Amino acid sequence: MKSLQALFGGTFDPVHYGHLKKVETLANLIGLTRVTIIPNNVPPHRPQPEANSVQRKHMLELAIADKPLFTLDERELKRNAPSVTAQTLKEWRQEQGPDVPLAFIIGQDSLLTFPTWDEYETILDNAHLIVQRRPGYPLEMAQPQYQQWLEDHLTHNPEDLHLQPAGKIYLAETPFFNISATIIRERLQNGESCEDLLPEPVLTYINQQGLYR
Amino acid sequence: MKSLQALFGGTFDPVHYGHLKKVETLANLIGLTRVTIIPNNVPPHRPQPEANSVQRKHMLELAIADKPLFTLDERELKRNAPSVTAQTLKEWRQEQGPDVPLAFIIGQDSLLTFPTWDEYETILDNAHLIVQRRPGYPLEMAQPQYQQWLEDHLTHNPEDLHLQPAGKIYLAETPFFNISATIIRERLQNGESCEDLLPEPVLTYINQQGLYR
Amino acid sequence: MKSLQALFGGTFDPVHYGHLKKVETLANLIGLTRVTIIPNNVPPHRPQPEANSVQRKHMLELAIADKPLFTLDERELKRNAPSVTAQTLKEWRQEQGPDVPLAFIIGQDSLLTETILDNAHLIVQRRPGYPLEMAQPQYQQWLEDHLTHNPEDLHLQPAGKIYLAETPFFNISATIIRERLQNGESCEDLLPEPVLTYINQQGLYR
Repeated sequence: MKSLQALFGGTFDPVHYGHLKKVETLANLIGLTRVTIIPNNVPPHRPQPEANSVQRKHMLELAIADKPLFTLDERELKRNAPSVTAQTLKEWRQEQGPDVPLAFIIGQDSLLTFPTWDEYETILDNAHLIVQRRPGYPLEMAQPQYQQWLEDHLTHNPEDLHLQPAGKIYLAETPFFNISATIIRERLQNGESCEDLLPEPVLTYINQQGLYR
Repeated sequence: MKSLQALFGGTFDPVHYGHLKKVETLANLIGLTRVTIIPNNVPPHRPQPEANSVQRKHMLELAIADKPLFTLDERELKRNAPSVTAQTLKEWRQEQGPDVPLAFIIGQDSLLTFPTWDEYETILDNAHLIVQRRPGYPLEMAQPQYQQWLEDHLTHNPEDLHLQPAGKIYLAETPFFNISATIIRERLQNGESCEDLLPEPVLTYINQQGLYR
Repeated sequence: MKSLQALFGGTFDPVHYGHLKKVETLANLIGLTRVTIIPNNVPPHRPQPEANSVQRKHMLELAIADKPLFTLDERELKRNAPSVTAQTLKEWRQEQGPDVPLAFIIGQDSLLTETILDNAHLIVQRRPGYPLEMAQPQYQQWLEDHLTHNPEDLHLQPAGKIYLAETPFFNISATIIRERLQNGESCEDLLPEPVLTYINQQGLYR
């Protein structure tokens, strides 16, 4: 087949060392050669991002430019409709064919709340999902009937991600970084340092555009 | 809150790749952005170090100059008294404020003998302690009554070190290095190579000052 | 004692990021300062390598040339006989002294298929997601007899232990590569650029 390509969505307001280091650390224990970052647009019934749709692309571009691992996909920024996760993967499966392995990166706490999403049953039909294990927290699913769904498709063999097109779930041990897009905004609104949390190109973009102030 | 600041003490005679690489591997999996190296002065009842207070400070300064992670604290070298751990941590909690998170880095073999250390109860009051896990050994505490003390304050979530001022104990996965300050002093008195165990600035300083010969 | 010196053997046709990335990850977890790459010549009873003895040396030499962790040993390439693993270990023990720790790196399923522990430890590259199961229930007892969880045992003793090391997963093998070259798709994520360039010069795996 072809090489496994992982997808990684998020709001990215702003992208930060958490997003990048956690995934590139994943790529070294899973053999990820490609990682496509899909920045979403937040549905209107949720707080909308501070940095607009353009700036978030600029901040991502600058942050990814010297990392060949990552490659940026702006479907959801140019999409009129609001972003639905299982819908982007239907497109990816549609465009990339049925035999290329696809993987979607989500966090542990988004696996906990996972049968919530629109069309949860269709995600594992069109891609694997890799789960960023939140250390220290238990493995507990919300409703003990799709706790069975989890160990049915759970696997500890990373070959399954490369040798099959979809259907499995891998749990990956990632480092901890005490940084989020909420942590960042607060230290800037108060004016404490941020060069340890943010790529220098992006922190400079933030200060130029006057973001989070 | 403010950045978690973690303190790391020792004699450092000389500092070597054991100290640095073990802690900078810690920093990547715990989110440590700053680590303050506190070299101690050995109480008179123990063999005193070969290299004097100045050379040990120079050797550290040379080793740490290009690593922003580590900052050096010479309280104990300029102190008249003999170095007591729970006394330095009491200074740090006082000077730094009661709301900043503090951690103290120690090895596993030093936590087994921990209620041996003076004021073992004052440490968890003012700081967290991060324990360097000696691989291949069990977690057995000396007197199975404060084995309950270990499991009372143990935590497997590195958040607690960041989001709480003090009180927890985190066990960290470290690499093994077959290098120690005793090993080095012998390999120098015997005259076999050391550029794999020691930063080249520090090994050059030692060869210039003629230490361990 | 002296430094622990690990030996790492293989065909290396071609050498690739898997061989190297996997071991340099090991070295950091075990404290390996030196790793001697011992490419083998295959005994005639299994399929022969594509690149001859020279090209497989050059490719290795280009991979290892700016990695101080690895040094290269061409015993088995210059050897008249075919290579016998415990014969290389016996020579090393002889030249090196009885006091210097030695370890031999092998993959898990190559351990699935044996007298190493006179002269050296064996560090086994754990295929992730597969169990520790030995075939014949007498050297499943040999495994846990000499199993060790303390990397000290590899650095403080000259042999006798077996260390099972967690390694990363890389979707690359020499077999994967040969086809992706004969099929004509990229390999720069699987193969060092000096080595991949060497392969296109010599027209290897095409």
